[PDB]
Amino acid sequence: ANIVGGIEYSINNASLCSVGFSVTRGATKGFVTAGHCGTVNATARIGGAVVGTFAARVFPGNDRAWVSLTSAQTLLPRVANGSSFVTVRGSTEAAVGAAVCRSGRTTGYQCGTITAKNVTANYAEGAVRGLTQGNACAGRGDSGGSWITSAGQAQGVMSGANVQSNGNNCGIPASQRSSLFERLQPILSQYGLSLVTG
Repeated sequence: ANIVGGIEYSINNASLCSVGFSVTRGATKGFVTAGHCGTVNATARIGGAVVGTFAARVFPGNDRAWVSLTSAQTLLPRVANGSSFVTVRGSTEAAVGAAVCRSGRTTGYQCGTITAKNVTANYAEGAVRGLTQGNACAGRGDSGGSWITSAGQAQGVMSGANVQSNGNNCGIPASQRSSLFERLQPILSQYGLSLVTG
């Protein structure tokens, strides 16, 4: 499969999440995603085919994971935007007030701004600390998905949002949304990964 940020993959033939970003670790191909999407050694599938397994993860506390892919997968430096693509140019972290967009298989590609950093999310499993908050909207299934500026700088992977009864927070005003992502830089150094860019 071609590995593009934003697309759907399943975990052990049950939950769905979205791909965050193509990474390599030495000769191994992988993609970063949210930790809550799977446990170590869970099988990831894209389009019904097994593409790899969860190599490592941290959830709760942090929310981060990377999936090691088999050699047949084609890593691409891109995040999905409808039928088009945003090229990943690097991972400079943007500051609060910067405009940012996110891609996922449930609400697609949504944009907003960074509103706060170092937020704690209190999920059922326990708290997750140090998340960045944006007001781009998102829904269940978008977790793991890419957050990226329009200029191509990879920001992090989707963690969680104050979803409403419809499964997303797209129907409430931006002022009221809280969509959180795990910063990419600590994920990359923790597991010694390099971002594929173009």
